[PDB]
Amino acid sequence: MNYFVGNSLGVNLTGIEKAIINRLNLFKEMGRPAQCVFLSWNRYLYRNAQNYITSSDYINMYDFFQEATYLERNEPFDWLSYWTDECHYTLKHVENSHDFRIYDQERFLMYAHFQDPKYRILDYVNHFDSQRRKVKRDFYDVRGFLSCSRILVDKQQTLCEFFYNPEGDTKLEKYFSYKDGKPEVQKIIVYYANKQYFFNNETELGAFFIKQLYQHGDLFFSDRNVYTAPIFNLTPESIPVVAVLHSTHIKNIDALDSSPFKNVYKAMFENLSRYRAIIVSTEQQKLDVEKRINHTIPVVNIPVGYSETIDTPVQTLDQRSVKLISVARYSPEKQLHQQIELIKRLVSYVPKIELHMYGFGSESKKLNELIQKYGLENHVYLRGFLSNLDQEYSDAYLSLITSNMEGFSLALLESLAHGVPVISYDIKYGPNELITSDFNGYLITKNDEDALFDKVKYVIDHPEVQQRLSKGSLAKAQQYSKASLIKQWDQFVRLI
Amino acid sequence: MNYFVGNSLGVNLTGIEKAIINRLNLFKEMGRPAQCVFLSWNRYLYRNAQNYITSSDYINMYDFFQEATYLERNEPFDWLSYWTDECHYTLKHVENSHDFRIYDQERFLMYAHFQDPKYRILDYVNHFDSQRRKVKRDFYDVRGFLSCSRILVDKQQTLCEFFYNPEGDTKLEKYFSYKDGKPEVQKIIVYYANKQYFFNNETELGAFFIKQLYQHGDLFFSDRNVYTAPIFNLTPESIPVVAVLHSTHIKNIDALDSSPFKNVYKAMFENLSRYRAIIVSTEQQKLDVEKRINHTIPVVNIPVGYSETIDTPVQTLDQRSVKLISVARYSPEKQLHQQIELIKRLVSYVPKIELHMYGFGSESKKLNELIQKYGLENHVYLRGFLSNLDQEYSDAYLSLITSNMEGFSLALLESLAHGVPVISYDIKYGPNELITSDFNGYLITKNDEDALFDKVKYVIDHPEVQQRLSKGSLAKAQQYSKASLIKQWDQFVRLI
Repeated sequence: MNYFVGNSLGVNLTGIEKAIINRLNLFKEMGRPAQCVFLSWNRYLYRNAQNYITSSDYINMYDFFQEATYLERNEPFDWLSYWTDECHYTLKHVENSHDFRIYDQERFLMYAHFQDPKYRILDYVNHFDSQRRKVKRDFYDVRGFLSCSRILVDKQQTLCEFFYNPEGDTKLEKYFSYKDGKPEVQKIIVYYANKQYFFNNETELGAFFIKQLYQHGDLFFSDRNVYTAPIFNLTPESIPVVAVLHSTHIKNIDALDSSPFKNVYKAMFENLSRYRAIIVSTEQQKLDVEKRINHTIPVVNIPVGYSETIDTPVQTLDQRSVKLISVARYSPEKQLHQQIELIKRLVSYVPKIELHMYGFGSESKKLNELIQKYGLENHVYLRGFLSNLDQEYSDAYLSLITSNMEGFSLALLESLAHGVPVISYDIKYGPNELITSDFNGYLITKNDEDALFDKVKYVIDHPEVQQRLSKGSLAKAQQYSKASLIKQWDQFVRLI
Repeated sequence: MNYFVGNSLGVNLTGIEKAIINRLNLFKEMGRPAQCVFLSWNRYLYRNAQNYITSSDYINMYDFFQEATYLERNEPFDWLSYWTDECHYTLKHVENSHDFRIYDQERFLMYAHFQDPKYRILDYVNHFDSQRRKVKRDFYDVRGFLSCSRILVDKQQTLCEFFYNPEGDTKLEKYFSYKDGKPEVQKIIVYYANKQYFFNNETELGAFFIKQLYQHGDLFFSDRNVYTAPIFNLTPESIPVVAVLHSTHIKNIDALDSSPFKNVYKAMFENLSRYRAIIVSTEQQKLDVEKRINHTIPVVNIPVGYSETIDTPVQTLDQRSVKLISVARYSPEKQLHQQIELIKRLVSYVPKIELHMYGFGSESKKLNELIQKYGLENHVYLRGFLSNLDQEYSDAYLSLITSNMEGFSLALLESLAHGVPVISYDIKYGPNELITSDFNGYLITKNDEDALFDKVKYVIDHPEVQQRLSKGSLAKAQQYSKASLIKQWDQFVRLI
């Protein structure tokens, strides 16, 4: 059995999360058993994984110990008719919210919070004593069951939390002591195998959990090396684990030799004999990493992404309008302001020009402030993250990348696959390998926005070039075919 | 069903505890159903009640909610062979103790404490985090099961405790906030009837518990009015409760009218309409209480004690030795130093004179310091509390009372029943009613130790008087026959 250990799945899948799900889906078609492992306690992981993987394709560490691994949404429960009718409570609704303040004849007992406005998903219930101190907090799983009660000291500080199975029995206790005004774990108690287990740390918990999963002939893959690497260090070398680096390995990629390893990858680099091999997306990173590693351990380039069959419309270009697209999380590294600037000084040459920015991150408000400021309300659109952008690549003229560090770009390959050529700063890793300037898009010089504006403008000018590049895009997309990577993965696993 | 609500049973039965058990044993022979109710959380109440009542004669409030009402000692468990063999722990024994320090390969996890030296009764286990902070304490019932985990904050302060049933499910949560450097309850959560219940206070818990017990035609009796009276105040008047006063009702018994009610009985006196009637031991206290109450509610004198069949030896007096006896808890009110003094200045007239002081309280060390100081090692004996003093009344010449306030004296009647006359300061209540000077012992003037010494000396001088008084002792013992009180109790219950 092959295990792809990450942290968890977001509401919006991240680059690492999409890469993991891709490995799983290839291993599915290949015929080899595989499973995603998730370490992070997250009571919405059921909802988050529904449109991508089955509850049997994943084990969550906390679910495992909560005997809630492969549990489904149970039947919905009317919490409000329970409280009113059954409990003879009264429910003062909080205004502009899915919240409530529960009372028993003028005794304030609890503050209820729901996710949804239909009041079907109970999020948390907060408990109060005689003097309206918030003593205890009850968190609920999206599948219904009470997952975790947390106990508060002083200023709503976390003293300890208790994780329950869906039947209500305690399976896990965590004891917090406040270091640097933030709750640090100091004791963990795990009820498992009709026995009591003690760990000082969530890492020690991580290690225990792996040793349970592990049978002889099973293989691990560490994908959030921040958390996964420290967990594997406390695991016997007898247990094979393969490092997977999801990005650039060093702080400044221009200083190949005189640069520290990223805080995230420092642990695995320190214990390089622990890992059977290490996997990057790009040939360059295999070469660069192996030199820095000095060939202590084998390195392989298997790309996080692949091209699949296209059974939606490709390159149906309305000759009157020009759709440019960014498909990138709204984070600072992606430098999406430069694209709003580019569209600023480009409307006068191409009016009825549109830029559709697919993603949701932290820079949402900062980005929105510019599209407003420059009057680009009717030309630039902050389209929320969405999977199945196949209908959204159909009328796309170009893809833009203006990030500075990317590693393999999943959104870059996805563009080429839909025959949409991409104009990207010439950075490491990914764009270099995936783009041949004047083959399937252009490599621009880093942060050289005038070069950027010139080529984007040139490409909007001669559609004969867009069509030529759009062809070669599909061509390049094929070298990363689902077959190319099923084999490439199968060969890698067999050698190990 | 008749319920006799107290707090709990000690290792050593108190006057209130013995009085309650007596009521129960009379109601047994009478044929009316009865049960002791105990409010106090005490995990040794099983052991404490074994030689006096059956687990079906008593309901403990916490046992009730812990689904541990009428549970027996389960089979003994080798905690040390569990920890060594099963858990692969190592057990560093603490010297001069039934304690242990549990370790997992040099990780200090828990401090184990047993009651017994056979290491069969596990008392408590204390839990430690990475930095040897005492985070959590596990208390065990004497019947085996984990009763209560307690969670500690700051300086081993109680933040909250969780009460479990023997199967391990949580039945009760208590949340503490520190007022005046001592843990005060502020929230209680009770899992009962497949529902959640909230109380601010242990009194509110007390009231709830009663309303569950109570069926139509059931009768209550409040015997620790400190705790029981406040509990009954929050109970519907529909529920009959009868006050039972176990002592003198006022702070100074000499100030019948210009004296405050005792802190212990203040609550019932404030809510006198709540109680259907009020029961004292002595006729005098019925008269005194009814005048102070102004006859708002009926008062009855039913004595806490009775005389039973004597099938052990009575008055087998070794003519060469003189055994005097105190049968009184070693507390200050009993003034037992005066008896050590009396024996001091009495050895020279009666050498080979013995005083046997049956009791255990707080004054043990203070009392022992005098028997030592005055060289009375071979004449005065601090015999630990013991029930079945029937073999111990056999060679008794006299009983001494030198207390100042007593109410009915159980040990006084018990003396008379064994034909042992008693010499007692002339106090309220009890001695006045039970002793007729020159009938069955003598009433001495309060704290008049020279009068005391004179009569005790006179009675040791003429054994013809001891025999005459010893007869009339048995005579008086009969007026308080088990039959006299079965009837007296039956008449009282029927009128109500």
